[PDB]
Amino acid sequence: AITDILSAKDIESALSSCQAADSFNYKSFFSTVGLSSKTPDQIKKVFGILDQDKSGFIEEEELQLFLKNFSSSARVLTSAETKAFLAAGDTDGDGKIGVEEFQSLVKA
Repeated sequence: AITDILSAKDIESALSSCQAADSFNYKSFFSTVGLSSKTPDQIKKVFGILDQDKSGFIEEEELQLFLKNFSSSARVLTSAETKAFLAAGDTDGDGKIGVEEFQSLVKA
């Protein structure tokens, strides 16, 4: 379950909230989904729900499904979402993201 950590009223309110240059204001950061505003421990628990089968790491292949953990309409990431996420998360890896490299991005 993800509700135990995130909020059903914050997740959907954060999806189409930071998709603009004026949409992500000081207020948008306060009403964020919560992940980016969570403690260094629960975040990793939120990344274990993205992986396909938690084989260890999440390559660009399974990264294109990042829009599946939040929304159920967005097919898969594109030439901007997966890049701005992978190149932003993958820090202690190589062509993929795990846990230590995940929370290091959410907290940002």
